[PDB]
Amino acid sequence: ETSEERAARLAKMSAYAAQRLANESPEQRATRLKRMSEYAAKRLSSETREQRAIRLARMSAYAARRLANETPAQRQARLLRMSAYAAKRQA
DNA sequence: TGTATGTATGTATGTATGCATACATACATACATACA
Repeated sequence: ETSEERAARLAKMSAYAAQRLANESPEQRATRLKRMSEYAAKRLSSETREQRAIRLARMSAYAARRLANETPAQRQARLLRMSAYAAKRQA
């Protein structure tokens, strides 16, 4: 299959997925997300030490970039949230 | 006290395999811990 053919098959696949999600009830949505959670729990509890260390390292790097791309309003709101949460814990 | 840094949990998105099923990835949300 060519690079072009693959892209057209996958565009269609993505469109059917989009339709199916847009047709879900809120109950179907929440059942889907519960299964996603379980699948992820199950992957994590059998993770090796090394796989864990790689996952955290990537997570700490996704976080760095995300922070670095934040607008000034987003930064500011993030600091407010942390500052209010710290204040609550102190008091 | 407040912000930088780390991570437990959750999910939007894409797709390999049998349009739906059933994962799998990338990345966010939300708090927690380290540190100035």
